Amino acid sequence: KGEELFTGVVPILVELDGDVNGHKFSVRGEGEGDATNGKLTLKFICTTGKLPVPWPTLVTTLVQCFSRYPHDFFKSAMPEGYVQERTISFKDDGTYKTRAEVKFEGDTLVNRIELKGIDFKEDGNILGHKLEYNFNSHNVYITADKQKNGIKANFKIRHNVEDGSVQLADHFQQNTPIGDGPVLLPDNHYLSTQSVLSKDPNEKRDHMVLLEFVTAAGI
Ligand SMILES: [Cl-]
Ligand SMILES: [Cl-]
Ligand SMILES: [Cl-]
Ligand code: NA
Repeated sequence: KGEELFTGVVPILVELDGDVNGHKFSVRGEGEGDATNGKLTLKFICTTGKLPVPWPTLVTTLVQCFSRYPHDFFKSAMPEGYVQERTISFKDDGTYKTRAEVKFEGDTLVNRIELKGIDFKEDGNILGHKLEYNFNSHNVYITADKQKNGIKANFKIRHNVEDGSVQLADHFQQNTPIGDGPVLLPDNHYLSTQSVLSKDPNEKRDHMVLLEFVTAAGI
């Protein structure tokens, strides 16, 4: 039933409230997703001024229901949706804790996020804005989390640093349905995401334009 909500192009709205080392900020994003081709197109702005962290560190936080149709937990949870929570551990640096609700509100798929970052170095790669404006593709293994009627995933993200090094970000993820309704649990499978970051030449606010392709593969 939920998968039928994704037969065409679906409008997306994203809202994030963040606090990293006491630096508070908010983000709004808008665009669309197409599960037929696994394509996401979104623009995000910081609505509070300068973004105090690099845009690439927010990519994974800022809708896996759009993975290209190859049983899908993320789609079957809709329209009631799912909670997505992560801890992201930046090597030699701080950690993010995120909680989000992803659900339909009318025709729009809405991702509403709270993010708290702690224990960051003010001069490190994150708060010091030392990361390149790109995002390395990753193949993520999605597994059933039977004890919570949802899924889990653990994976590394490597952010390119402006000195040629990499900043590792260990991701720990758990998703659980919001509704009491039935949901499909997937076979363990991989999602390949490949991302292109760009700028809107007419946007004066701190912002990110994002194009992503998400494809699924079995075992
Ligand atoms: Cl604004
Ligand atoms: Cl800043
Ligand atoms: Cl950035
Ligand atoms: Na700032």
